[PDB]
Amino acid sequence: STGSATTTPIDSLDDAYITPVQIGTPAQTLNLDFDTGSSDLWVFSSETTASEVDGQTIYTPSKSTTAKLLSGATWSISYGDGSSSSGDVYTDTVSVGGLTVTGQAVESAKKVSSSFTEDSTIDGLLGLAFSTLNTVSPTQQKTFFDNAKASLDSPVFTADLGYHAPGTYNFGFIDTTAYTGSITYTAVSTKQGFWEWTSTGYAVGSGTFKSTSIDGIADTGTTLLYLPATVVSAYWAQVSGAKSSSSVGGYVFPCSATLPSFTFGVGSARIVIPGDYIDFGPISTGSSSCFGGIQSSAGIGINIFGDVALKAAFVVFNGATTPTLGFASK
Repeated sequence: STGSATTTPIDSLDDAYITPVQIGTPAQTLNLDFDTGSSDLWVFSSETTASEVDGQTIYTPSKSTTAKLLSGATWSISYGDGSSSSGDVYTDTVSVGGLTVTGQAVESAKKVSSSFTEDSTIDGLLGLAFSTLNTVSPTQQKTFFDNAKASLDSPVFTADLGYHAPGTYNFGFIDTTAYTGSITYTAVSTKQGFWEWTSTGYAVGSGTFKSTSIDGIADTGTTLLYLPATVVSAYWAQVSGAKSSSSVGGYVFPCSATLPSFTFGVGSARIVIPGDYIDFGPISTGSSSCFGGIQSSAGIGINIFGDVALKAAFVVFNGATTPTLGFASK
């Protein structure tokens, strides 16, 4: 089997992407944030504190003939940005782009933090990291991908995120029309539960390539590119007037600037992020100070190849017995 679904930016900055997901019988379609940096499929639901719902579409298990309470199971998660959610668990039928899993753990939110409430476009998350990070207790549950894997033509999914445009998540096949040149594959460590890999270096604009190992995770659920302070300083030094602002919470630059591209290494291959991808616009409405899309990972504890980086590439998440990551230009 295979699946194929379109993923759409939630706003004009590509802050996140939503993908329609069918849950239950008859189908209830929710727009979920596919997140390769976590491993819980959770939804706004009929159980969510009413004051914490503001425009989201909710899953109502009582209206699904295939929903079953997973008796005793609870979940609670906190994300890198400080947001959180928690609740109880149902199993139900879940389909993504024509690909169906029966008995998928659907984690029903009783509580969500402000950040989730305030984002009316995101109805929940669909985690695609390794199932070892799943927070369901006392019986840990599998991701959608893990459940689907054995039925897939190939044990892979691909992320093809658009810049200010829709893209595609495919399951079970590699669309050879979706990228240019060849795909370069690189080793993955699953030791922390993430799609963790090592970039071979970077360049800033038309500058010479710096060979240096940068360990990081491929994370579709993170907006920006977070790299070591040395790298990020070298990038922003090439932008007149750019500075790290503690008041704003990272690097800002004059909105009148033209940003240089940023290149990262995948083995001997190179992925180029156009400068425009690194512009996240005024810090506040009407400001001439703009927020940068490359930020320091210092104090996160890990480097994160988020959407800014991933949307410049066609990315293969290979879940074979020995997982790997593939990157192609497009």
